Amino acid sequence: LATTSDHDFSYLSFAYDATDLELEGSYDYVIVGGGTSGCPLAATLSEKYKVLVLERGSLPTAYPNVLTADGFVYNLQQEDDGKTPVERFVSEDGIDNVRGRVLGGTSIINAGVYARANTSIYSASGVDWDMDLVNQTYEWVEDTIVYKPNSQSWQSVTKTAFLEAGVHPNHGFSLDHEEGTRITGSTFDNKGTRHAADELLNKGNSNNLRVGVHASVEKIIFSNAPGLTATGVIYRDSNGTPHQAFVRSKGEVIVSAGTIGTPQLLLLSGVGPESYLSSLNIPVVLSHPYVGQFLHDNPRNFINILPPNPIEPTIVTVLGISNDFYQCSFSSLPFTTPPFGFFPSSSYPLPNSTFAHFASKVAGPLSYGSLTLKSSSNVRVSPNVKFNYYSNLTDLSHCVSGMKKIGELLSTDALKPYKVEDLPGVEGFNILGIPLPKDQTDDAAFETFCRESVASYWHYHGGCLVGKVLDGDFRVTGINALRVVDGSTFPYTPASHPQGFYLMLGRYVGIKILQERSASD
Ligand SMILES: *[C@@H]1O[C@H](CO)[C@@H](O[C@@H]2O[C@H](CO)[C@@H](O[C@@H]3O[C@H](CO)[C@@H](O)[C@H](O[C@@H]4O[C@H](CO)[C@@H](O)[C@H](O)[C@@H]4O)[C@@H]3O)[C@H](O)[C@H]2NC(C)=O)[C@H](O[C@@H]2O[C@@H](C)[C@@H](O)[C@@H](O)[C@@H]2O)[C@H]1NC(C)=O
Ligand SMILES: *[C@@H]1O[C@H](CO)[C@@H](O[C@@H]2O[C@H](CO)[C@@H](O[C@@H]3O[C@H](CO[C@H]4O[C@H](CO)[C@@H](O)[C@H](O)[C@@H]4O)[C@@H](O)[C@H](O)[C@@H]3O)[C@H](O)[C@H]2NC(C)=O)[C@H](O[C@@H]2O[C@@H](C)[C@@H](O)[C@@H](O)[C@@H]2O)[C@H]1NC(C)=O
Ligand SMILES: Cc1cc2nc3c(=O)[nH]c(=O)nc-3n(C[C@H](O)[C@H](O)[C@H](O)COP(=O)(O)OP(=O)(O)OC[C@H]3O[C@@H](n4cnc5c(N)ncnc54)[C@H](O)[C@@H]3O)c2cc1C
Ligand SMILES: *[C@@H]1O[C@H](CO)[C@@H](O[C@H]2O[C@H](CO)[C@@H](O)[C@H](O)[C@H]2NC(C)=O)[C@H](O)[C@H]1NC(C)=O
Ligand SMILES: *[C@@H]1O[C@H](CO)[C@@H](O)[C@H](O)[C@H]1NC(C)=O
Repeated sequence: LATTSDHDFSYLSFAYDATDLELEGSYDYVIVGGGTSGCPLAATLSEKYKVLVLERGSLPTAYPNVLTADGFVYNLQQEDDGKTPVERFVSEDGIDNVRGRVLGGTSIINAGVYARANTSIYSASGVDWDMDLVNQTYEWVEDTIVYKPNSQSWQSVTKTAFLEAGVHPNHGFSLDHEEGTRITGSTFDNKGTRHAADELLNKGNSNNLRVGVHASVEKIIFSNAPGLTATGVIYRDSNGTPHQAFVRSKGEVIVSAGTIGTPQLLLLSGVGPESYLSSLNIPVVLSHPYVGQFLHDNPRNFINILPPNPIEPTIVTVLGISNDFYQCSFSSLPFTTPPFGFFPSSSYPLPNSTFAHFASKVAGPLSYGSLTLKSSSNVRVSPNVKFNYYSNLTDLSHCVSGMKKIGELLSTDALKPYKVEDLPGVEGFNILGIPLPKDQTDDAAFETFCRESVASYWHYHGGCLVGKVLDGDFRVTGINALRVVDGSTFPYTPASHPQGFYLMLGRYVGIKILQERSASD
């Protein structure tokens, strides 16, 4: 764990605007996307080799409010002008969502909750994990940007409700994803300063690592067939000028553009379903049927209460973990401008007083959709994505159980003081939005609630799965010098909150690559 301090921007010494980067550069490794996995991956590789990270967004300093906990909602409320750190999008299901567009990636705009992955998920992942390395990597990340949170009144109230509602056992303070209630770590420190993946760049070698911002990577360049090999990438700067970055012998291009960005770049580069690419006149480098397939987004269902007596804003630290759903509560100040993605659509009531958001995330999820291009040539145009929420009925069954548990929390002595009326059961609260069914035994009513009030938990993943597009070493099959390392690689969420796993993944693969190079020397 780290100790409270200012956000470390020492890496700014080797950060350049794409306009200032050479038109044609040569490096050992080129990483597309300076995000959650991308930054630690880049820093790790820079320990011995020349690395170039290309990020489409700005430096965090360009948007000060991404640096504090008090700015979380603010960033989501800001209008998307194409340059802001929060890029807005709407799934084909009709659910509002957002993704990061800034150095540090989505770790720069998230809710800060930090958890280590469920220790039982490594065996069925399709990857043979070096667990000693995994834990060493978690420690490396934690010692830099993870903190033990201060106590917060509302989070403590939530903890009492979870324990009263049977979410057992109590783990006290713990970073591990385990069934029960606990206070976990946060990437926000004790003064409210946000720490993120960009700071992991400081762990790299300042003489071997170079970061390019405002760099839009449009295509991966490949050698002639057979024996296809990625040779570099083409990126464009703010002046519309295209640049090229190539990789040297034994070097590699690694895509860490995220669940949305990675499949998009692969498709635009000619790596994807043959008939799909040909239908758009995109030359096929290699037919890869599953690029953009198996996109998963865990549904978020919730209940907003408006306490008669004001509660204070808090950062999420208390988690109530069940095997099929994960829960927590967020307390916030009122607002007239809605934070995009918080509520599923723009037609939702606004809170004019403080409120508490009780959220429930379905595990998995089992349901999935796909990603397709909206533009066959412009990487700056968001891809179309559909998640097919609740297409798998087991996900729905878990939502029902999860919302019934929320019903239990609302019926605890712990939450009684926050009701406006003495009403029994889950009744008596001033609710903002769709209320829970009164009858806690009416499954059909809960299914309707689940379907009509669903929102995104923003933990979407998949699209370039290990075993479908990648091999156990994260290499894109059929192509040399090309890997994918970010949230697009697995079908199920690693924990209630995935950033910990994705941060770890970046350095983990980085070390595996260095170990491979060491053996090849
Ligand atoms: C919602 O998600 C659930 C959970 O994932 C789906 O249910 C699972 O569906 C799987 C099939 O896609 C089942 O796996 C099969 O199970 C049988 C029985 O054990 C097994 O024989 C199959 O194995 C085959 O043979 C080899 C093994 O000897 C194997 O190497 C082959 O590759 C081949 O698979 C295979 O493992 C799961 O058992 C099942 N889980 C549960 C708990 O039911 C569900 O899928 C639907 O419902 C299923 C019951 C089944 O009818 C399936 O066809 C349906 O699609 C998902 N629902 C939806 C709408 O997709
Ligand atoms: C990689 O890191 C993980 C954690 O992310 C290691 O797993 C942890 O290992 C520690 C040390 O063995 C465990 O701590 C002990 O836990 C027991 C039981 O705690 C549980 O039950 C009590 C109730 O009695 C609850 O209060 C707790 O909250 C918890 O639910 C406790 O009695 C001891 O005093 C220690 O605190 C820890 O539980 C465990 N966490 C998880 C999620 O597994 C992992 O270590 C390996 O696996 C564990 C289970 C042991 O077998 C170790 O010997 C292994 O090394 C580590 N892996 C590696 C390779 O180092
Ligand atoms: C609002 C919100 C709140 C969240 N809250 C939490 C939380 O509290 N705890 C938690 O654990 N998780 C949380 N998450 C999820 C977690 O933050 C993400 O799952 C994780 O950051 C994803 O990491 P990634 O590396 O895959 O992608 P990203 O961090 O998004 O990184 C991909 C990077 O690639 C860049 N990029 C994309 N395309 C291109 C291109 N063509 N050229 C150049 N650069 C490109 C992007 O700008 C971005 O910086 C939240 C997510 C959201 C959106
Ligand atoms: C941790 O990960 C495991 C493995 O993915 C999850 O699944 C286990 O628990 C389920 C619920 O009881 C069982 O039905 C599964 O058979 C079992 N899977 C295996 C192979 O062990 C587990 O639910 C996760 N735990 C939490 C708290 O999320
Ligand atoms: C504000 O709160 C009052 C409660 O007195 C409620 O009647 C009203 O609808 C709310 N207004 C908005 C815009 O949320």
